[PDB]
Amino acid sequence: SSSVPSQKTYQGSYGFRLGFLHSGTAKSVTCTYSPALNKLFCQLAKTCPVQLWVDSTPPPGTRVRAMAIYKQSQHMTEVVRRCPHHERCSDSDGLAPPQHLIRVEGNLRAEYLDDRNTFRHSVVVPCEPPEVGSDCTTIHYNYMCYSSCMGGMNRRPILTIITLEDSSGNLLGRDSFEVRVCACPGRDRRTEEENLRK
Ligand SMILES: Nc1n[nH]c(C(F)(F)F)c1Br
Ligand SMILES: [Zn+2]
Repeated sequence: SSSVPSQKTYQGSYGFRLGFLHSGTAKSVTCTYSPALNKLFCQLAKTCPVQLWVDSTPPPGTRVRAMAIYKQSQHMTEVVRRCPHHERCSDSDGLAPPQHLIRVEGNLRAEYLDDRNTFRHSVVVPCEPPEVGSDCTTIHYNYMCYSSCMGGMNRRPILTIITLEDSSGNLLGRDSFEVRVCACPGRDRRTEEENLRK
């Protein structure tokens, strides 16, 4: 029942693309990224660092938006939202609406949008230059339901679409990755990578 945002990779004029830390697959890992699967595996509500890389610095007022969509064709028109349990668990920080799957952690300038026409959720933050001893800016995301949550994602895979935007919201660049929110990301990444090898 909602229009489907593009997931097509688009570096644009600034050469925009994502990067991910190399956190490994130990049983204790809270978030780990598989380049072979283009897939982030993370625990519920834990910090997911996502790097922003550009070839040239975009203008002041540039922002970065995150939105989830279902990966599969039969589900892509459905808004990705938190499940009936988690939307009612009183865990909002006062900024993120309790229905939103994706939050930004530790940024008081995060804004949360309920799109008036598509009803899709997204979270957008201003782009700032890298910290003093760093080559890239990093955003910390949290995912607020498990992939398995009944009445929400319900075991359906999702993509996160990251869009670099100007101050009006016009597209400057786009990238994306699949997400699985699960209890043991390290084990699940190993299993899915071993499966891909077979
Ligand atoms: N000075 C900068 N380096 N990288 C960025 C990014 F966030 F837009 F990617 C800026 Br703004
Ligand atoms: Zn849930």
